Amino acid sequence: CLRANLLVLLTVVAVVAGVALGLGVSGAGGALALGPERLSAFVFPGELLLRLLRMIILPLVVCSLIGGAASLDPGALGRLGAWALLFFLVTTLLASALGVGLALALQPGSKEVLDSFLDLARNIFPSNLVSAAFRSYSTTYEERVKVPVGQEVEGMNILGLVVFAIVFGVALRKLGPEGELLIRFFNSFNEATMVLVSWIMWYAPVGIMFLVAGKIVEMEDVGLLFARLGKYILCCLLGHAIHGLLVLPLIYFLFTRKNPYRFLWGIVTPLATAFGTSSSSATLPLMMKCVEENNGVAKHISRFILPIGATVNMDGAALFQCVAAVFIAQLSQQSLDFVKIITILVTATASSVGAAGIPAGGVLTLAIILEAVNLPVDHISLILAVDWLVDRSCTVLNVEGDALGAGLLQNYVD
Ligand SMILES: NC(=O)CC[C@H](N)C(=O)O
Ligand code: NA
Ligand code: NA
Ligand code: NA
Repeated sequence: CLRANLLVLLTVVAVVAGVALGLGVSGAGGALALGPERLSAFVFPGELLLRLLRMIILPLVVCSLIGGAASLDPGALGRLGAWALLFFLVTTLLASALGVGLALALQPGSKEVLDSFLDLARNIFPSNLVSAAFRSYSTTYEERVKVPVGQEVEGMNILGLVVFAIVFGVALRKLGPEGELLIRFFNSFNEATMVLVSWIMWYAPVGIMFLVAGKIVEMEDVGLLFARLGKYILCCLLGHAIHGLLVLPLIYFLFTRKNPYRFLWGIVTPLATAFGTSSSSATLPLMMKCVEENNGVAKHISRFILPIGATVNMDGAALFQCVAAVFIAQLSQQSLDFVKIITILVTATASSVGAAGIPAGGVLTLAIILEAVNLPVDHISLILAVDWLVDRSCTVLNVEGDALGAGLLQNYVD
């Protein structure tokens, strides 16, 4: 059909065929018939796609952000970043409010908060760049009265690398003629990483198919999960659909006076990749590639906004956290007042920034949100029963706001 629409069709067909294949395998026995020896082989292609996507996050993010920050005047870059941060904050607040409202209407029913925010601040300013390339600071507790002791756990410190890349790009821009060589070096490295991303996009349909097939094979008795948490799943999915098809497109159309669904058509493939992988960081390379090629977004604007948006802007995470918090409060028959709603919204918005963009990443912040609202923590056990689905529906939105943000900021630049 094309070289950019054929990929979209192949990815959609891959998602549909993965769902069909997973249902067929589950009907034929699923995990019991296959066993771990065959389940590992069955789900391996999706793991391979995830590994390929994760391998290119660090060079792509670092080089793209250094080039983007070094390609703009410090005042212009500061204004663009302030506007992007305001847009991200407003969209996250809207997502949280929508989630709380839908949870209140449809009625579906550890680490300290300060330590979590201190860990976020520590991750913003990493103590080592090489270590931050594969580790993140995390605080555990010891019984010396609990005392917080921090150490580096596995997991790429994307936020610290983003901050360092931005400040290094600003420094390169301030250098002048002396930094032009490094700007060229990082631009060339990012171009090569884009070539690798374009190659990986062709394997992406197979990986997505096997990812969704294995995901719906592993968690068997899906009908029982629906019979248990239908209202909660409906609240989460309806909130994500409203935010990604009604609220964010309305904002895009109001600010740019352009069709937002044509914008979403060009990023359908990274959206399906996000759904398959349930991680914004891994689908970020495909997001940048599709935004730059399929959409008329500027190279520097995309390379600057999309990594920051992937790290920080998470509408789906905030929406899921708010819906889960209200659902757990309803399960405990805990009445929620106006102040309770406000603190729920604020905590969800703050935690969405600190999310690491990895599968099952909202559950970690859910506990801190419930602690802030003094809601019980045991009921999170129910969420993990269906989180594997809900998180996926989050990731789509978590990237969908970023791209629509960039395309919005493009109109601001033009
Ligand atoms: N529930 C969530 O949104 C957690 C983060 C999600 N896995 C992402 O990468 O966007
Ligand atoms: Na947002
Ligand atoms: Na994001
Ligand atoms: Na985040």
